[PDB]
Amino acid sequence: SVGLIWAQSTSGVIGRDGGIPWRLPEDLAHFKRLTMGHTVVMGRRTWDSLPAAHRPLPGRRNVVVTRQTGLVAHGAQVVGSLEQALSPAEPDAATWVIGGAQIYALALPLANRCEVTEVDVDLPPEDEDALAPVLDQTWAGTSGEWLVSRSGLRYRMHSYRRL
Ligand SMILES: NC(=O)c1ccc[n+]([C@@H]2O[C@H](COP(=O)([O-])OP(=O)(O)OC[C@H]3O[C@@H](n4cnc5c(N)ncnc54)[C@H](OP(=O)(O)O)[C@@H]3O)[C@@H](O)[C@H]2O)c1
Ligand SMILES: COc1cccc(-c2nc(N)nc(N)c2OCCCOc2ccccc2CCC(=O)O)c1
Repeated sequence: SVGLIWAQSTSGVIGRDGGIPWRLPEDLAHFKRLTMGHTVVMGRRTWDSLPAAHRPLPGRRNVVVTRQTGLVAHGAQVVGSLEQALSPAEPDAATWVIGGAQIYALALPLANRCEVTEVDVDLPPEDEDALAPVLDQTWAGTSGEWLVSRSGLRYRMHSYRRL
């Protein structure tokens, strides 16, 4: 079963300048805990954004989507489409699409769950930003309480499931 997991600002930004334009350790820990032991599917640009001690993401089957047939991605499985990523030779009980914006758009129609972190950070979008997908009426969700990070940002977790 396919789920998406992402963190966004309220304005809908998920990425900027090849990374994520805020710091939120509670959300990184949330991501690690939900995905550990499972398959994580990502676009090539998100693979390229992973810091060194996280490339590959440890304890998870990393699957990278690219059109570059000869791509070198040590510690990851390279595939040529999202549909390939979602058709493993070796099934996983849980597969998480972990970004980026390009892959979320392709995966959202194939998914039954989205785990969304909302970050109250003032981030008016900039021209090159990666932006969150939008959930339409086929999705319904529940929201956690607004929390404050030890780092100071307000945030909260939403869980959406396909109707
Ligand atoms: N906040 C969050 O939750 C979160 C999560 C993940 C990433 N991010 C951020 O988001 C940004 C990256 O996202 P992005 O949207 O720029 O890139 P992306 O979706 O991670 O990667 C795009 C790449 O995927 C490949 N691709 C796309 N469509 C394809 C298709 N139909 N078939 C085959 N390959 C395909 C292409 O790779 P090739 O060019 O190699 O062909 C393309 O360049 C970064 O800023 C990262 O930090 C944020
Ligand atoms: C600054 O915000 C961050 C930092 C790290 C991960 C995330 C994140 N969060 C949610 N909810 N879904 C996601 N899809 C997501 O990206 C996952 C891909 C990016 O992973 C990063 C990025 C920087 C640093 C570390 C990691 C992975 C850490 C790990 O698990 O071992 C957000």
